[PDB]
Amino acid sequence: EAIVNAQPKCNPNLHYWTTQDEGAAIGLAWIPYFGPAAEGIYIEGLMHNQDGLICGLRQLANETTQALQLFLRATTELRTFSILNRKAIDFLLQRWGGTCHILGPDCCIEPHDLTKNITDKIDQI
Amino acid sequence: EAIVNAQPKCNPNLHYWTTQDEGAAIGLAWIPYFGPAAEGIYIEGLMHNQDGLICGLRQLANETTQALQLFLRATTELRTFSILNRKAIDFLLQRWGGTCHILGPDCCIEPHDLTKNITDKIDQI
Amino acid sequence: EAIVNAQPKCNPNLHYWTTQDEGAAIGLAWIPYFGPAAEGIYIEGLMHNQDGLICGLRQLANETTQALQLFLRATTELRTFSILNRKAIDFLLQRWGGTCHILGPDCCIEPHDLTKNITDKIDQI
Ligand SMILES: *[C@@H]1O[C@H](CO)[C@@H](O[C@@H]2O[C@H](CO)[C@@H](O[C@@H]3O[C@H](CO[C@H]4O[C@H](CO)[C@@H](O)[C@H](O[C@H]5O[C@H](CO)[C@@H](O)[C@H](O)[C@@H]5O)[C@@H]4O)[C@@H](O)[C@H](O[C@H]4O[C@H](CO)[C@@H](O)[C@H](O)[C@@H]4O)[C@@H]3O)[C@H](O)[C@H]2NC(C)=O)[C@H](O)[C@H]1NC(C)=O
Ligand SMILES: *[C@@H]1O[C@H](CO)[C@@H](O[C@@H]2O[C@H](CO)[C@@H](O[C@@H]3O[C@H](CO[C@H]4O[C@H](CO)[C@@H](O)[C@H](O[C@H]5O[C@H](CO)[C@@H](O)[C@H](O)[C@@H]5O)[C@@H]4O)[C@@H](O)[C@H](O[C@H]4O[C@H](CO)[C@@H](O)[C@H](O)[C@@H]4O)[C@@H]3O)[C@H](O)[C@H]2NC(C)=O)[C@H](O)[C@H]1NC(C)=O
Ligand SMILES: *[C@@H]1O[C@H](CO)[C@@H](O[C@@H]2O[C@H](CO)[C@@H](O[C@@H]3O[C@H](CO[C@H]4O[C@H](CO)[C@@H](O)[C@H](O[C@H]5O[C@H](CO)[C@@H](O)[C@H](O)[C@@H]5O)[C@@H]4O)[C@@H](O)[C@H](O[C@H]4O[C@H](CO)[C@@H](O)[C@H](O)[C@@H]4O)[C@@H]3O)[C@H](O)[C@H]2NC(C)=O)[C@H](O)[C@H]1NC(C)=O
Repeated sequence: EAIVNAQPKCNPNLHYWTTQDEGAAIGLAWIPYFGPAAEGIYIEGLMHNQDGLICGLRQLANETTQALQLFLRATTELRTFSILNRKAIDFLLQRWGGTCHILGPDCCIEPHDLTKNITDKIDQI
Repeated sequence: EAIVNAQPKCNPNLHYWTTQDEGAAIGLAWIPYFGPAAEGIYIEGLMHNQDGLICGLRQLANETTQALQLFLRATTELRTFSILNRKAIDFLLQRWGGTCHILGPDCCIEPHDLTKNITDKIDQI
Repeated sequence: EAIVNAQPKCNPNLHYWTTQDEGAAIGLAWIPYFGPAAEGIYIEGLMHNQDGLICGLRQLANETTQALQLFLRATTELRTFSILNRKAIDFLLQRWGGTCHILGPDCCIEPHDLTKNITDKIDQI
């Protein structure tokens, strides 16, 4: 399903902040006693609207809210951290949750090299 | 392992309540400020004892308690939400955690279409 | 990457304590009301330095600390329980996250039995 930014305006540049699970710690800065405070753990980046991604991302986050709010209403967890790991499991289940019938449309097995390697095995005669 | 209901009685109908992660929100009812209270998020259903499922389910929940209690004794989490996602990971690991030897009993790959498609490739001569 | 114990000393024996998710409960000891207190849920074992595992394990835990501390700095969870389940998902994603090209180095499918079973199918003539 396509994404159409229907917002009054779009800031086409995303000046973002985030963290990294393993920065390049210099010396003892990785030790919590010596490391940065809560305010100094962030990295920054700047992404422009190539492929209309930024304006599409703003619209996607807007459209996601209804389903996300309905999900949070139905969970008893106070803080939800598992949405992404859940997507990864459903990703694997939708491809490998059942028997993989080679050449079927829902089986992500490419047997081309196997077939030729077996095909050219008869090329002795 | 089969399930034998050994309870003094069995209520053969399951009038159940649950939630749905995405109901058919009408208008602004998905917005938490406008939506239902904690008491009005539930849906209901009624399931009868077809295939003896309800009486078997009551016995299964009874038999599950020992293993479930022993699991909860050994975990340090105050609230456990991960039992089902854990089953899904172990489900995938038991089938795809190692090399899939085609035609072996523990490899869920059906190569039938591949074999015939290669077999009838020799039917030119 | 190899592990070289660079510690001042190594205790080459690991007298360890842990729990088991399902011990052999005798009678009603699995019932929390009747079972052991928090102090009596532990089992013990003793492992010696076969294959240099114990001294290697002490060095590994030492070397793990920097990456583990940097990970904990970047997470907003107060208590992290998901590192191992995360490794299991990444384990499956690195092998089955994309199309499995048979005979490729990143596809863990062994088609040997399939090939011979197809090869000796031509042995009628
Ligand atoms: C995702 O993105 C969409 C689109 O941007 C967001 O939609 C907005 O939804 C809210 C409802 O939650 C709307 O609020 C209502 O606004 C009306 C009128 O607002 C007027 O002023 C706006 C500010 O300038 C303007 O943008 C509006 O323009 C459009 O819409 C009108 C139709 O109303 C249309 O004729 C125009 O041509 C524009 O297309 C509009 O001029 C206001 O009257 C509402 O108030 C009543 O209802 C609420 C209950 O919802 C009640 O509390 C009030 O007391 C009052 O009774 C209400 O405030 C908002 O206007 C929408 N914005 C747009 C641009 O459509 C959506 O919210 C985003 N989702 C998330 C999760 O962020
Ligand atoms: C899963 O399902 C099973 C089966 O329904 C549940 O098993 C029950 O286990 C508990 C133990 O935790 C039992 O409690 C004990 O009951 C005895 C005697 O109970 C009598 O009265 C019952 C109520 O009517 C009746 O059902 C019983 O009937 C059967 O059993 C007797 C053998 O005792 C047999 O002869 C009959 O023919 C029936 O087959 C029985 O008539 C009671 O004396 C016990 O008390 C002592 O011990 C406890 C410690 O456990 C102590 O605290 C007391 O002070 C006292 O010293 C105890 O109360 C219960 O009887 C079992 N029910 C059945 C039907 O077998 C099991 O609990 C379920 N699991 C979960 C997690 O829910
Ligand atoms: C993983 O394993 C490694 C190796 O065991 C651990 O490394 C240790 O790192 C800490 C830093 O966090 C070091 O602390 C510093 O120690 C110096 C000097 O210590 C002296 O005394 C030690 C105790 O007997 C001895 O082991 C040391 O020996 C070696 O190192 C010297 C070089 O210094 C070398 O010449 C020798 O031949 C040995 O190889 C040494 O004799 C001390 O001066 C430091 O103090 C200053 O700096 C700190 C800031 O870090 C500051 O707070 C102080 O006030 C002071 O200004 C500091 O205490 C420790 O010595 C290292 N140990 C070894 C054996 O190398 C590492 O910690 C482990 N990781 C985890 C997570 O556990």
